[PDB]
Amino acid sequence: LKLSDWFNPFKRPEVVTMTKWKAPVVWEGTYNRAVLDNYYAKQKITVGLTVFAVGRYIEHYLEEFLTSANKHFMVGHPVIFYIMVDDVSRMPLIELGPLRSFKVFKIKPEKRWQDISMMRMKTIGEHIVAHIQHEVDFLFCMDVDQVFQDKFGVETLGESVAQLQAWWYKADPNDFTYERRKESAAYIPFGEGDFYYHAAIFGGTPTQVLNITQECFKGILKDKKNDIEAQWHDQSHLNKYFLLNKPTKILSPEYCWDYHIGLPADIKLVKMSWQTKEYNVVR
Ligand SMILES: O=c1ccn([C@@H]2O[C@H](COP(=O)(O)OP(=O)(O)O[C@H]3O[C@H](CO)[C@H](O)[C@H](O)[C@H]3O)[C@@H](O)[C@H]2O)c(=O)[nH]1
Ligand SMILES: [Mn+2]
Ligand SMILES: [Mn+2]
Repeated sequence: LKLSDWFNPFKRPEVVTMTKWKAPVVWEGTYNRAVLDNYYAKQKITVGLTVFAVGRYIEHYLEEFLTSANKHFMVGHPVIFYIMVDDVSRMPLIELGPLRSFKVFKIKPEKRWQDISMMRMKTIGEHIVAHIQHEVDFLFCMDVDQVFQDKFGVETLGESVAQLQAWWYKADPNDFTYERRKESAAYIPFGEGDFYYHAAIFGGTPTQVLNITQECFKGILKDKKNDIEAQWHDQSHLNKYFLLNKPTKILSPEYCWDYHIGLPADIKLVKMSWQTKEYNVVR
């Protein structure tokens, strides 16, 4: 498969469509999903999707996330949803459609929400080694407080996939909220950086995602050891990781949009949107 076989950057001249290391940035209008569905279907791929719901997030977001995923995620290809919750008795079983199935695991609820978010890196890694590596060809790891709004398909697959954070995609690197303290493993010096990635969505082959999570958790552990916590937790470490190990594909903010921003000309068709945000329950 050649990049030119399914990707035409000339359809979106007003946004960044190719990185300096030749990785494509996928925006609505640049991909030929029909070509990709055929190619991947012929290889009979299976895609995994992990999602964590702890505490109030279960009743507030899990059902909406799973229902929408079942409807819009990798339609036409086998998908396995890996659900991690602290209380399985509340795991909202919904009806899944053709080619979708699931596997639920009960996890420990971390006291601090910051740790609930960060420990995912450890847990995902353990699961990739234990079984996911044998079950799927590609894997995505996502925040639960989001909803699929339209088709999120095979055009998003790749060795290592990153998401452009909706609020900073047009900002210059020196303005990114990377971790700036040299004392943290997530430290990124001013004068460095390609894009500001969103930890709400990342993926790739099981091998690559294993390295992403393992390296991120190592930094998370190193920081705890030195009594320091990155301001943006796992997102900060993920950004450090992606700086050192460039993603082979990046998804535009259309794949992870926050309507609080509005709806600028660049956002042509939203595939997934941030949930309200909260402000009351959840935590
Ligand atoms: O009480 C909680 C808290 C967190 N989470 C899990 O952790 C994820 C990330 O936390 P939030 O959604 O609450 O936080 P943000 O929206 O701020 O997330 C952003 O910041 C985080 C660190 O602050 C991570 O980097 C995350 O991937 C990124 O999208 C949630 O989707 C959820 O799956 C829970 O289940 N229950
Ligand atoms: Mn979130
Ligand atoms: Mn918002």
